[PDB]
Amino acid sequence: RKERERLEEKLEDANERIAELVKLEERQRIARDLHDTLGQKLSLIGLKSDLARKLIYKDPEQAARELKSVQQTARTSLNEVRKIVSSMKGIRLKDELINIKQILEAADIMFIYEEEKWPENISLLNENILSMCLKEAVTNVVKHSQAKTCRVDIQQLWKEVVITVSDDGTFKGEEHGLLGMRERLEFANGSLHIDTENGTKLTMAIPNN
Amino acid sequence: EDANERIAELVKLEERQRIARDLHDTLGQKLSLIGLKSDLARKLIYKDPEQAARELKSVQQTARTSLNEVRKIVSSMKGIRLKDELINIKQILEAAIMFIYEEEENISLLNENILSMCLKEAVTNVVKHSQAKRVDIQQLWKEVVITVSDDGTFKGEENSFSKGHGLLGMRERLEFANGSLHITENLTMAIPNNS
Ligand SMILES: Nc1ncnc2c1ncn2[C@@H]1O[C@H](COP(=O)(O)OP(=O)(O)CP(=O)(O)O)[C@@H](O)[C@H]1O
Ligand SMILES: Nc1ncnc2c1ncn2[C@@H]1O[C@H](COP(=O)(O)OP(=O)(O)CP(=O)(O)O)[C@@H](O)[C@H]1O
Ligand SMILES: [Mg+2]
Ligand SMILES: [Mg+2]
Repeated sequence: RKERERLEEKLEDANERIAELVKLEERQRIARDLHDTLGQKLSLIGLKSDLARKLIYKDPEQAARELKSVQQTARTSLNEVRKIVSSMKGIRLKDELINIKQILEAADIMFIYEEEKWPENISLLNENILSMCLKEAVTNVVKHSQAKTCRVDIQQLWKEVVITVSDDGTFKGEEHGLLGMRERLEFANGSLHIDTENGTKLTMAIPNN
Repeated sequence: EDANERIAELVKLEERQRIARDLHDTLGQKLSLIGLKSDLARKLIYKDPEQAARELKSVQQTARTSLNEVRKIVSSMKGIRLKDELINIKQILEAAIMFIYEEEENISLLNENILSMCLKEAVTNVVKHSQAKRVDIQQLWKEVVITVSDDGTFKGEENSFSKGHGLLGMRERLEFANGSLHITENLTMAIPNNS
């Protein structure tokens, strides 16, 4: 009634705690990978730059040689990092749009999309969740529907980004990606609804603004 | 089970995106700076050596600090030293012997390092002497117990050697840590968890 509160909050608290443990586990895993790559390179840079400083007067040529070495190892280390950052990032929704056009065309399914109410600003996290859901919704159309047409709408409506994926095929079986998407969306305080009357239509919403 | 699995995967992902931004900014920037300054510094070796030296002291500082955090996160991590020794002994046994191990978390860095040293020596002895063709690491009550068994033949004489040898070395080091070493029919080493 009003204890429903005390409870929802103990729930909030435990979720947060579980949260920081998983979070930390990941942070450490990454810290080990970084030490394992960049570690020796950074130490080397330090050493050589120190040695080089020592040789400025004594052996200018040897110092320049050393600084060339420093330059190379800093360059390549910077690469390791660019790669990692890119890898750790996600898929932009505009890029996923292009992937699904290619996939639907390759499957001989008509793709209907017109940009309307494109989100003004969405968090990179929520954008990446939506990209993942959009990919799966279309994988399902291709694998199961036997559709000839697929309609995708991506709109900012009220305080949500709403994606609808509809097809004119037939829904297969009775009550995996559907639970996967719903769980991912619900974790983001979003929702997933499915209508299987005239083919299959997925409505996925996630908060924004 | 997945219910909790896949949610935790979502938290990791988020975390992963966050670290990604942080890296980009801090470390990516520090490496670019290092490159720049080291290049400028090279340019000044002859024309302005004093400047070149200052630049180089700076590069030194930014390289040293560059992984501080990472270094810290890994510095306070328990399980690693022994987890790395596990990898070394797999390599050594393969280069020599079938290795049988199945994962079975909390100790002290000191006691972990003592165990790594003993594990290395136990396996060096297997490789050098046994002519063998199994390692257990378990947290039992308030001890960490490591067993290293082999299917070769024991080569030791009536006496259990002395100074300059690993068996006495391991026993002495373990016993000083309030641990134990027992041993040849067909090594059990224990150390207290926190002390
Ligand atoms: N667009 C669509 N059209 C027709 N049937 C669909 C559909 N999307 C899903 N289905 C039906 O719902 C079922 C469950 O879908 P879901 O995505 O969860 O698993 P799946 O069969 O695609 C394997 P996975 O998702 O692990 O790749 C499918 O097996 C299919 O019968
Ligand atoms: N796993 C094993 N299998 C067979 N014999 C072993 C063995 N471990 C030890 N031994 C025997 O016990 C003896 C004493 O071992 P110990 O480790 O103390 O010295 P060592 O011969 O390895 C030189 P050091 O230990 O200084 O490197 C060995 O010389 C060998 O005969
Ligand atoms: Mg599916
Ligand atoms: Mg020995």
